Amino acid sequence: SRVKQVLADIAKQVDFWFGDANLHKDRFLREQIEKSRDGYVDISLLVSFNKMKKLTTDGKLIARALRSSAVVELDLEGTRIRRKKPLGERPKDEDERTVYVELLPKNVNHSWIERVFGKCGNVVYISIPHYKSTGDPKGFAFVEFETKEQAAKAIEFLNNP
RNA sequence: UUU
Repeated sequence: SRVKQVLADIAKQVDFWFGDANLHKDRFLREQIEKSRDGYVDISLLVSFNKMKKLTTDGKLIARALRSSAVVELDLEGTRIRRKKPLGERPKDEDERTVYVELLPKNVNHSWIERVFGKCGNVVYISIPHYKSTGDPKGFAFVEFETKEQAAKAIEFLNNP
């Protein structure tokens, strides 16, 4: 079903925005959870994000998508989401798992990098840096992989065609 | 702002 997939895609993005890797990088969301201290950010906040906007504007639907989720739980009324497992120390191994890659224009987005790099391991985080002042792509990307073993399977593709 |  088309709904089946929309529901699967809300859950894959929210299981990301709260997922270890993204939480360690982006500060804004990390500011929201700490600046409440009870955990729990409103699903209101999530509807305001550009990647959520593309899927749904209804929050009750988001609550449905997160019933089955390893991370992120809801509490009494399907209005707020907390991590469900606490976030601690930022992993020092990060650098050994991340991979520098020089890309072809124009910015080629997350959808092209996930495609080519999924072939050698579960892609945890992608970073396409843009210059402050002018939102211009710096020509590169940073692809984090879970397992330093998957990381090498990509620097192997650095030598292959 | 994959806030």
